[PDB]
Amino acid sequence: GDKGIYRHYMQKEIYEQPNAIKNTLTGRISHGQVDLSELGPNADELLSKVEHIQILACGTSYNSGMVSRYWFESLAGIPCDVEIASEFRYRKSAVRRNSLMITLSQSGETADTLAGLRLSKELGYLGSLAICNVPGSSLVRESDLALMTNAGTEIGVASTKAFTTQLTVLLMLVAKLSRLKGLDASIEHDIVHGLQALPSRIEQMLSQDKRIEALAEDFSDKHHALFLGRGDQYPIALEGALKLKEISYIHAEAYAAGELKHGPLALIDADMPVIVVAPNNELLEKLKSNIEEVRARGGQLYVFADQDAGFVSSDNMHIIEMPHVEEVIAPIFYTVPLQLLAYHVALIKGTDVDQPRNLAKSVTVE
Amino acid sequence: GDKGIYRHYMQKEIYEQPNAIKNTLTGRISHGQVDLSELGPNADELLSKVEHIQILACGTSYNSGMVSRYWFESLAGIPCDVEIASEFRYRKSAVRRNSLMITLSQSGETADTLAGLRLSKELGYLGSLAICNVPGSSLVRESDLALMTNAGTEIGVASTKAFTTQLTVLLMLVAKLSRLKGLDASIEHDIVHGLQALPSRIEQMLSQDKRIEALAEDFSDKHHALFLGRGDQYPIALEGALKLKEISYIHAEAYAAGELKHGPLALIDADMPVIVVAPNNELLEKLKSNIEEVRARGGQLYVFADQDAGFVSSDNMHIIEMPHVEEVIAPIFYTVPLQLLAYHVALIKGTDVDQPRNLAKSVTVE
Ligand SMILES: O=P(O)(O)OC[C@H]1O[C@H](O)[C@H](O)[C@@H](O)[C@@H]1O
Ligand SMILES: O=P(O)(O)OC[C@H]1O[C@H](O)[C@H](O)[C@@H](O)[C@@H]1O
Repeated sequence: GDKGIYRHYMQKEIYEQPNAIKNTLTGRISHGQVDLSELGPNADELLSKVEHIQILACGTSYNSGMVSRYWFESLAGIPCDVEIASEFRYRKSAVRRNSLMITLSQSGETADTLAGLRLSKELGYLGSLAICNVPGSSLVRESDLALMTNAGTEIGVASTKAFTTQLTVLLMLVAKLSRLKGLDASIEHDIVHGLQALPSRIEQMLSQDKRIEALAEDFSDKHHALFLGRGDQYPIALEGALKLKEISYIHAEAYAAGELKHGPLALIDADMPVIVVAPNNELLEKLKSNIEEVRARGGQLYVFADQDAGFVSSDNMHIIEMPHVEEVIAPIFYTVPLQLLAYHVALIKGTDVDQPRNLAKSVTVE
Repeated sequence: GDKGIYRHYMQKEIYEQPNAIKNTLTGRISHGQVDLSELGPNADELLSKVEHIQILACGTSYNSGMVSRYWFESLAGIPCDVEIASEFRYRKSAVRRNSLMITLSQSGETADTLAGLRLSKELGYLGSLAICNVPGSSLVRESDLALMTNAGTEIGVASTKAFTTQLTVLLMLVAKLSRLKGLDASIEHDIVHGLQALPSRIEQMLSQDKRIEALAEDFSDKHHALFLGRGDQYPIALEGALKLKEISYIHAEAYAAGELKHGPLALIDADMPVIVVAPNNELLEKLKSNIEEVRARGGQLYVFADQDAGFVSSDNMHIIEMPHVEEVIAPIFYTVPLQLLAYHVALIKGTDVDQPRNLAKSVTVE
């Protein structure tokens, strides 16, 4: 509700991430294990029956659900599908056996999300779980179960702490289910350690702010941007492109890194910088070769990478080294630099960061 | 292998669609019912067991698989998932019970697609079915079952007839399965009638070519484009944006129509025309209201719609009326105008239509 020393609520909300994550973790971690005994006593009975997870959401909330799909399939071994809420509500879907329905929403009032929830009641889902940041909102009220993110009020029109806290809460849910399915307890312990390290990995990332401010200068006069990512980082490229669209009004688009050659490579020139989010060596090798093909048009590659990968900048390949981080929380960590990049580009251009043109905090009407 | 009267192979391949579809239909339609007795005798046993379908593909082939997902869930009631081949092959996925693996590929040699196929062998899929246009290619050779599209050789680097014939073949597969699951035989009959009408609906669409040529003039000097679609037409918006990227080098991006307000609306101006693919009245109402919000920046909406919807152009809303078509084949029909739009924009700009910069017919190497 107040900015304090910050210039914008969105800036304040980015900087509040360490603390918002600490608050979402509070009480759910008990003895190196996840404690979701707030869902009620019957909770475990339901969760244990789940054979499929369906997530519905819109905007930035869809981006978090997409990250979580990688986590649910690889860590808890449970099949997961994520769908844009507006798409789900207008089509005839095939219901999955013992499917749990999860809705993600900062506001809990998004019309298409609520609509998908309700429709789901008539379709045979085992039950519904709402992950939301606003207590007692419609989605919270009509869902069977609810896990609040507890990030505090988010005023900026573009979501920041609500996204990182949603990813934290989904990661807790992945841990709990890996357990109920009786998977190696190592899986839950790695997640819990990663989560315990999270708040200071982010304070660690906030300290590179001046380096991101400097990079923003290179993007401030561009009209296009391409964000690339593979696996759990693909959705982070999605959120990064969305943030550049939202507050800087640059036509930034995200693409799966393996698809660069199937289309977008023909577009790359000096006016369309390419950003890659945490690639491994094998992926970097491929992308370096692709950017070489567009060197005559001035294509440049900007790479956010772990210092430990030992990558070196070249003339059209710029490594932006980042502190090493635990693999499980990497997608949450790499979001921060992309939130700050969009914020600094907006500050240079002087655009309305807290109320970007034509956008709204929650679309509560159809 | 030869152009004849055509200026480019891609033009020739677009015009060949009626005939390529006739050839893919030949022998698979017997008595108002689909005849897939080429898959072998055991075929029906397998297909009958399928409880889930997983599709893998890259580029334009992913766009067709995405259309088919709407069809499989709503018409045959079977759960379907479509994934970019490069993403599937680098992650740990949760295998689904009695999942059938389908790969889509014009060339049958795409490295990431082949890789996903092979990995799938080690993962517990009930079996594999390849939909491909090149007989005896790797994907064909290593798959359990195979349905050839029979569109003939495709030389243009960007796919046209291979896409429309893949959609035809998937629609035949949806019919066959609605039957094996014992669903109303109406479903198969509607599909078969739609398919029988298809070849001349397309010859019908090819006759509007001069109207598309005229529309291309409005796009020829633009640097961005936004393509919108809902449901089975969303993937058609994906292919339309991909074609503008591929041969005209315009930064065209596709978006689910319901997500316009969640981001991209802040970008719209005179340099970013918005195209909507076959909206219904309720969707048009919403989009008209959104474009009104960006009228001061010159946002324009171009709508490809059925003449029968009775929509009327306004100052910033241009209806491009199209002949009425059967609902089931609508996604295939609406692809044609978008292929021709990209082609005419490329002809005006004088870009290398058959060999667009930095692109290749099949990416056979990693
Ligand atoms: O997360 P929800 O409250 O459901 O809202 C979904 C989306 O709505 C609006 O578009 C906001 O500007 C976005 O930040 C948000 O992601
Ligand atoms: O369909 P495939 O042969 O698997 O190829 C997938 C993609 O590869 C290349 O990028 C072609 O230029 C595209 O037209 C095609 O969709």
